[PDB]
Amino acid sequence: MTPSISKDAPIKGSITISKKGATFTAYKLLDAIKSGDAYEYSVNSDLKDFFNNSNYGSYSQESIQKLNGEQVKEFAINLHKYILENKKSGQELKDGQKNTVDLGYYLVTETSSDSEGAAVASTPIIVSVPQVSGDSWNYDVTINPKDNTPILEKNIVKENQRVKTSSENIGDVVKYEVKASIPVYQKNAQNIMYKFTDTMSKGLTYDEKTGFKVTSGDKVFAKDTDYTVDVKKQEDGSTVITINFVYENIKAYAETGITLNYQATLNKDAVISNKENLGNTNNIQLDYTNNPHVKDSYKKLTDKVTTYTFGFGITKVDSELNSKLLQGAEFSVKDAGGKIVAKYTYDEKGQVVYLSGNGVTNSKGITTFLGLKEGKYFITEEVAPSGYSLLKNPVEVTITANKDESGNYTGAATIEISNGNKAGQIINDISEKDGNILFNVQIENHAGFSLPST
Repeated sequence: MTPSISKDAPIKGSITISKKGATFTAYKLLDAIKSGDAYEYSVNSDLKDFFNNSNYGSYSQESIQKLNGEQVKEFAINLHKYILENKKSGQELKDGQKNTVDLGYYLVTETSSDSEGAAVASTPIIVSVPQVSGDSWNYDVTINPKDNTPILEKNIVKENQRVKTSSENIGDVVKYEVKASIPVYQKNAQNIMYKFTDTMSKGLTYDEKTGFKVTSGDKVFAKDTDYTVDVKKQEDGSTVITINFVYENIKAYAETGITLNYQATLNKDAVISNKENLGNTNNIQLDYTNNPHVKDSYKKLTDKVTTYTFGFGITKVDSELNSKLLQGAEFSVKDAGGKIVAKYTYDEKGQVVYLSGNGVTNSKGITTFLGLKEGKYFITEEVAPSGYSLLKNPVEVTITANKDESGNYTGAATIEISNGNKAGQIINDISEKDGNILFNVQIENHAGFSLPST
């Protein structure tokens, strides 16, 4: 039993819909016409053909009045299929506005290719104007889009925590975890894109053996059936990894989303510095379908983490003459705990090569120890340069990593002698031609001297 129609009722109504950047289209299926104390319906000519059509659910006019919750959604789809299938035009509804429409029965769909934010396209809506509210009619109706908004994050997994930034020794692993939503669409939707693009900077080597573990809550997904993995080495050194999904296989797992577990190893080509820098990055991008019925309608979510490392050179000099540079002196570097680290050094050319033993001082008295995270390290003179005594104690250094208000590494760092060995002293940073920047520990050696005989 419909409510009574006021003598002051307007001839036109309105549809207000709120979704920024989006455009909706209203298709009038029935005109509402007043007779006595009720609204009667007569079909729109243009959409007359939808009625009693085989490949559209073959709906009659007398079938709309009685329809189930789902039978309405089905009806909506069919009607949408017809509109698209026969390239039917409609009225465009602008956002955040009162849209004046004729009284009747509408299908409303999101028809714009793009929209603000991350949300995918709204599902097709069936609305009438006016619509019943208690003992009256509401001629100014509102519709809130039927859509979802996906999220994406990338995190480094360090010590059972999730951080946007970290520090490691070259040769060690950086574990990555990606959390992402699985967007949902209507059922009559095809050619859905769900595709990750991960970019690792040259300092990171993707661990191809471990690979990707693709997971939705408890479900483990299968490579080459649910997704492909595509790894391409770039000319600049970076690695682009594309994980393209068969959306149909993850469709039913939207509740728990997608988790990606994978790792890289920080390599000898890493960014080594003590200034604020971009570091050794991992970028993840997710490209997904926005509106499944408008060609080339896609959106994009991005996130990124970075890993930093540091290093120091040793300038070996004479005790009395700091000007004199000592060659052939050999040094070992141990961390706190006594284990040997910094198994990478600079070439006589400027290339980063493996360091299989002690660091031997240049003809300019220099050796470099690369790929060290912040902490306390012990520099020990293993072999003295020809004609010199041996340092009786290690030169202890402590590297301190700069952090930001949020507690994230910035890539900047400082270093100091932390055991008070006066044989050592922090001098000017070494700037490599490849862009790297090293700390510089100058260490003095005492030359032997013979005493006069009669």
